[PDB]
Amino acid sequence: MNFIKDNSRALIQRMGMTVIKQITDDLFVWNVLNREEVNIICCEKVEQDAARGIIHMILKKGSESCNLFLKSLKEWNYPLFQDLN
Amino acid sequence: MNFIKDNSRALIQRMGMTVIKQITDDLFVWNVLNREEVNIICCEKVEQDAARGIIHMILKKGSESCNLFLKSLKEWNYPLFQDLN
Amino acid sequence: MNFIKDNSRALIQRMGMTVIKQITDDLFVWNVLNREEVNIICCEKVEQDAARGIIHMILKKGSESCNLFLKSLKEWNYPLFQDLN
Amino acid sequence: MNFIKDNSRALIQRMGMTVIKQITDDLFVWNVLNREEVNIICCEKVEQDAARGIIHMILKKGSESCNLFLKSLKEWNYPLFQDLN
Amino acid sequence: MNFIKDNSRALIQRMGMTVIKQITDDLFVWNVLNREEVNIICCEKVEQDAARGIIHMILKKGSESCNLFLKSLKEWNYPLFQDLN
Amino acid sequence: MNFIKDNSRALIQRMGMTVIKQITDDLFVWNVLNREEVNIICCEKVEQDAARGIIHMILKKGSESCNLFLKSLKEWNYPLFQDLN
Amino acid sequence: MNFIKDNSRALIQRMGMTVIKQITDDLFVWNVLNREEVNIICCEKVEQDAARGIIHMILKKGSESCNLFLKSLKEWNYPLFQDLN
Amino acid sequence: MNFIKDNSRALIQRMGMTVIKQITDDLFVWNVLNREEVNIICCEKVEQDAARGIIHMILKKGSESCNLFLKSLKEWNYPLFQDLN
Amino acid sequence: MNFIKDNSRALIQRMGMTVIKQITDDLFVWNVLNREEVNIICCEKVEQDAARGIIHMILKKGSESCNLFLKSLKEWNYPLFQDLN
Amino acid sequence: MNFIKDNSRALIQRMGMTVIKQITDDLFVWNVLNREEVNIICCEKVEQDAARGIIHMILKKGSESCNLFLKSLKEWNYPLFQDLN
Amino acid sequence: MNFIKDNSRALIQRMGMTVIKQITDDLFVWNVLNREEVNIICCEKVEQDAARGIIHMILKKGSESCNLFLKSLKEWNYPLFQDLN
Amino acid sequence: MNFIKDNSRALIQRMGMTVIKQITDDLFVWNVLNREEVNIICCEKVEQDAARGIIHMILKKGSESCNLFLKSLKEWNYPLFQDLN
Repeated sequence: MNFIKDNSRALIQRMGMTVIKQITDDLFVWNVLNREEVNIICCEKVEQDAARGIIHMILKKGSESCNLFLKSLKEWNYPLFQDLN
Repeated sequence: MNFIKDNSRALIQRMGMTVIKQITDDLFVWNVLNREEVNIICCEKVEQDAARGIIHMILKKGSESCNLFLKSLKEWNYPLFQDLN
Repeated sequence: MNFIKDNSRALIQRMGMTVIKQITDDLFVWNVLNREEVNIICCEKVEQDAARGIIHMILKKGSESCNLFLKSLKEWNYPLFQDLN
Repeated sequence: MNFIKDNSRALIQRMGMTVIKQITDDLFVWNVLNREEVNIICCEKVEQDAARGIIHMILKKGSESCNLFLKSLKEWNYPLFQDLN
Repeated sequence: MNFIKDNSRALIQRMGMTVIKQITDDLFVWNVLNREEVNIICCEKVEQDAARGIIHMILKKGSESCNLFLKSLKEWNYPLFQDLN
Repeated sequence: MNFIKDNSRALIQRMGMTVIKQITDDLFVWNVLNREEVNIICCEKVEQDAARGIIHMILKKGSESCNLFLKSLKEWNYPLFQDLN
Repeated sequence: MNFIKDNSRALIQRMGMTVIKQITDDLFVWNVLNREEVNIICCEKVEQDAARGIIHMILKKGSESCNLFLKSLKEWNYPLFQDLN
Repeated sequence: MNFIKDNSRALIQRMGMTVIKQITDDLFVWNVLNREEVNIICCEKVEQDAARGIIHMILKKGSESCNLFLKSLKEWNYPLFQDLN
Repeated sequence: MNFIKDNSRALIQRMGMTVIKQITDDLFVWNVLNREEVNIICCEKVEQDAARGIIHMILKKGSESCNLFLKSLKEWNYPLFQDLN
Repeated sequence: MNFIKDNSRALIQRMGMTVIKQITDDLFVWNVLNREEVNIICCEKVEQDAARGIIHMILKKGSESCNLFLKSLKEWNYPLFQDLN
Repeated sequence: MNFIKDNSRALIQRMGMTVIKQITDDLFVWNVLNREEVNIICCEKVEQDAARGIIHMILKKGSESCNLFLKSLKEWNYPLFQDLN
Repeated sequence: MNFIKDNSRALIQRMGMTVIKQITDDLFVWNVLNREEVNIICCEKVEQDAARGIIHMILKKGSESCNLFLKSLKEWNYPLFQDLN
């Protein structure tokens, strides 16, 4: 998805860890990620690094995994998604 | 197997180390690889190089070792395998 | 011991760090490991990597070091050992 | 660009990793670098080595890629760029 | 092809190994090179020597193999190809 | 032995250096080779050349030295030996 | 065979050593050459000299040995053989 | 010493780097090795290669240097030495 | 200094990282080390490796740099220095 | 310069890679070395070999290039230069 | 040209291979040398021998080919050319 | 000197390259060898060949050059020299 690439400069800045901890779960429910990638992402200290791991690990998993991330991104932390349009 | 050769341009890009660490184990269980090749593959830094070592070391071990790699590739990181068809 | 090899696919998944921190000590008491290997294993972040280091470092120390690991594995975290049979 | 060459003695000293992690992203957005060079640069330990890789990999990519690096260097870590003139 | 010959003074200087590792793959997919030439080229240390081996091994394989190299050179490391015109 | 000659086209292709490093040792234990031939074989870069040196240096040492090579070849890297029959 | 004679001006130029190392093997399997001629050809430095020795040593061994050389030349380094027609 | 030669098949497999890092020091104290050989051995990645360098560099330094290696081998990693008898 | 060499077997074991972090600073104040060596030593995980880097980097800087290290070693972590005599 | 020749026995021993990485840069700024010699020197593993390459490549570039090396050697790692007088 | 003859005692000593690898290329661009002479010169081990081949093969190719060699010698490795006047 | 001749059977076996790299330097300091012989000896792969070149090149340079070689042989790698008496 181009929408993630073009705004990934701002996505690694104003996202927040507290919403990452939820997006990773909603992704784990839909059988996109296994447990090891959650244990690797969720253990980092600075949330910007987790943003790097998630953004870089979703652009690798085709384009169908982008839509799920976008819905799970507009459910939690909606003001950012509405602000970015 | 032709399926690996024809898609090996994309397999060395969107694979990921975290799933390689499991594929190498599932291969080690079935007596395909010995320990030294695991110690050689698992010590590299960039995951693309590990993808090169695995892809280049499976095309050498006949064609029966391809099917096991394909099963262990469709168990972990299924969205890539489903996307590639 | 074959019992570790045949189930090492599941041992690197459902083990847990909190029991590794005890198994390493019970091994350190019986003069199997020295301190440097404990400092190397206990400093890793993801517990699966510690499981890899322990499982790969016990299959190297003969077969007598397997029984001690099995006893220290059935004392703490007994439901896993009972479930695996 | 001569400005980078003449001050590259000081650019590999007072730069810092935390700003490199942003410069690499702002470069990745503008289709200058691909992902593999980011995975190679961002994995090094000492920030001076990352400064060597970036400075040596930009002087090779013509002169138009120097101006973008200079803008992305004057946005983040402005006091260094203002101090160097 | 004359375009490679006339600019091969600059192609062995500002190319980089990280893009060679991809060009060799995209060439290996199209049945141009076999595995042994990849094992000979990819094992050299200084990237300039790999540039010598590739540039000297493509001018020998007719002119039809030049176009594929040029496309695979404008996909990865595009700023160099655009700068060289 | 005819079995080595008739399949030596495929033995110099799908063998691998990592198993050569063990076969040379298992040969060195049984007083077949001295150290200088190990220092000559183990220093080459491309594994195919080491395959040439070993295959060409065993057909010279009678036929009794073939059986040891075959056993040491079916212990490590068994899938190749089983595939070749 | 006239096809080798008429194009031997270009065969001693764009052939390459890396394919000679395979053609000599595929010839040695079919009991065409003995080992001493392989030890004579494979020890030369410039690949053009090996091309001279091989091309001059095949035109002497009748015409039936030309067809095998042509097949082994169209298996490895096919783009040259297809380009030369 | 024959004891090292006859069991060097197993010594290059189940030794481990973590004990090599200590054996090299205990050897460096007794003026057996100088610093350059320590810098050559300690920089390798796979521990099996370090085992090769140490085992091959001790069989060259007479037989008196074997006893020190055996004592320093039975102090650290004692279960291996006791298992090997 | 001979005192460091003769006890370097025990200095790389019972030293500790928490005192290394202070010795490196007290050395940096007296213009013995520059910043890059501090960034190289302080980034290692196991404290024994830092002990190796410091002990091996002081025996290279003459003998006058030994006395400062000994004073800075008897200020912090005094019981070890008093125990070693 | 005689001062380098007469002390080159000790300069290839107690120098260190960490200061070589800076001397090569300060030399690269003053248009003494080009990039290829830096890529050749900086890629070696053991620092003693880099000391050999630098010391042997400076005694070839006249005597005016010795003074610059001496200044850049007395700026970083001053205690060695002061100890050697 | 007399300038090469009178100083060829010093040109075969302080030149270096790393600059020869570039001078041969800059000569190959201007249609002075063909590929076979580059394959003959570039394959020698000691750089002094390459200096002998180049210096002896340029004094044979008239005097117009000397000026190009002098320019390509003053572009790379300038301190030698400036020192020799 | 007879001592070198009578033990040169064992000197070409248990010497090692790592000490040759120092003996050649200590010889170069005392104006015994020039640089070209160092470039000839130090470029060989198998250390036994370097032992052949050094041992055969010292028996030619009178007998006074033997004592220097013997001292430089008893400084580095002392256990061999003490074992050989």
